[PDB]
Amino acid sequence: KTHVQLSLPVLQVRDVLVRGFGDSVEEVLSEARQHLKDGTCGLVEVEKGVLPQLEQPYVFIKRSDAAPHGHVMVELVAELEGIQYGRSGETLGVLVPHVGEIPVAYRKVLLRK
Repeated sequence: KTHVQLSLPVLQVRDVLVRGFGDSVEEVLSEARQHLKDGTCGLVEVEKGVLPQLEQPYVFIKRSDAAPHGHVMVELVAELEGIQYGRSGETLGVLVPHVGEIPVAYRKVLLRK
């Protein structure tokens, strides 16, 4: 399937134990996709002061269209030193590994895979 329905746990930035996916744009996109498939991916909602508390490269989920079954259609865009790899819509948040942090909410997305 080109798309997969996922329910992503929304984590508070100060709770996150593993603050990124790796060391290159290509590695973080790879790892983010693997964690999304394995159900071990969390989402941090971006506000003032969140991104400096996380590790670059960043992986964003961005709205790819205007929402089947409640699920917003999203795709992945990486960012390293102010350059983005991918082009998409509004940021829904930044992806991080989930290692058992308690979420504040869930975000239903349809991920272009």
